[PDB]
Amino acid sequence: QTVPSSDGTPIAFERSGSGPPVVLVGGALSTRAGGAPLAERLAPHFTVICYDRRGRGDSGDTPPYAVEREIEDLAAIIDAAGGAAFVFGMSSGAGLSLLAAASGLPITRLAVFEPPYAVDDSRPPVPPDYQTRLDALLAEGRRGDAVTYFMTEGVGVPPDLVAQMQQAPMWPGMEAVAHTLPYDHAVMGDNTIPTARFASISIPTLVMDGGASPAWIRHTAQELADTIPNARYVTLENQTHTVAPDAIAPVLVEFFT
Ligand SMILES: [Cl-]
Repeated sequence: QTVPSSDGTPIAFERSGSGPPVVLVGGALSTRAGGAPLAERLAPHFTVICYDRRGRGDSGDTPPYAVEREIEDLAAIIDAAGGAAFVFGMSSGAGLSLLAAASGLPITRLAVFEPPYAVDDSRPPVPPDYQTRLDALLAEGRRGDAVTYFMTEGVGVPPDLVAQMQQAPMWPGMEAVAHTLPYDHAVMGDNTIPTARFASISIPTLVMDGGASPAWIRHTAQELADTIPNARYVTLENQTHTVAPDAIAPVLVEFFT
């Protein structure tokens, strides 16, 4: 189904399961499909809502883009969930979720995985021309190259892993929503943490990283779990690069219940 955001944009979503509501918020290049495997593991415990962020999947889009519009989208989805919910945010979706929490949305418990803020030099510098170059690639219709650029220069993934992603079934779906990469850049700002705002988040919070996280992601996670007063920091037990639903779900079930 869809629900209208404040600006009229139809936001597509699906519900499954039973129990208290959980909203899954996806990151860069995600659509609602991305959360489906996790949602299915959570469904025995929670009513889970997965949704397409604006400009993706079955959702519409209403220019001009503003981060506030995506906070309003999430507000509409939390309303679809009943008016308040637990939230799990992934990657840049964790940034959006933290901003939404700081803005006063009715998020009752918050879990975030690998929010891609930067707190130290162990993260490679993002090129100063990142926004300009990303826009240029998109304007030429080089969607694949835009994704490659985001992964290598935006979030510091080594070229070998990115080339492997290009061979995976995931890649065409990412290309299809590459025009939203500037939206995630806007959500994340310059990757610095808005400490004053996040320190004001009072709800129970869980910050997670994975066994293959780069050092800079660990440091960010540690700092967020210190800045947010009621936060814990968990490193997941994934045994390869890919974090599977069963590495995340039990931790979420424990934290949310
Ligand atoms: Cl391309």
